[PDB]
Amino acid sequence: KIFKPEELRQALMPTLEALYRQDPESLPFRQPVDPQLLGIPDYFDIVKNPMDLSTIKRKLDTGQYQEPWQYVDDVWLMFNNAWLYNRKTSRVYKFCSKLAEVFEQEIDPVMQSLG
Ligand SMILES: CC(=O)Nc1ccc(O)cc1
Repeated sequence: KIFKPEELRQALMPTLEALYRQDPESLPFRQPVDPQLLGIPDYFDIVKNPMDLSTIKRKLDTGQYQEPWQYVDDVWLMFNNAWLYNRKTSRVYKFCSKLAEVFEQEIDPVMQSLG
């Protein structure tokens, strides 16, 4: 199963768009966490591989995902980073959980169609 870059992008983009359409829940995830601006030097000590929606979109737009599971991995990386670093009742954690709910709903039929 070799994937054409534009077809992989076309099949996956709606799942990413669904995340972006979540307002306010996507908002903390539409751009990278910047620990220097936020003044949180511990962030990169906990989150070794940062990920966010803007980076996932750029990768999806620029043929950086050869296979669908690589995209799925990055989305889960984004979620797991947020759930690891932040308090359970924090806004970011709660918002993350909503995006995860949406993603789990969107991704299943898409991954089945691709496979
Ligand atoms: C997605 C995320 O982890 N955002 C975030 C983390 C720490 C902070 O102090 C402010 C925002």
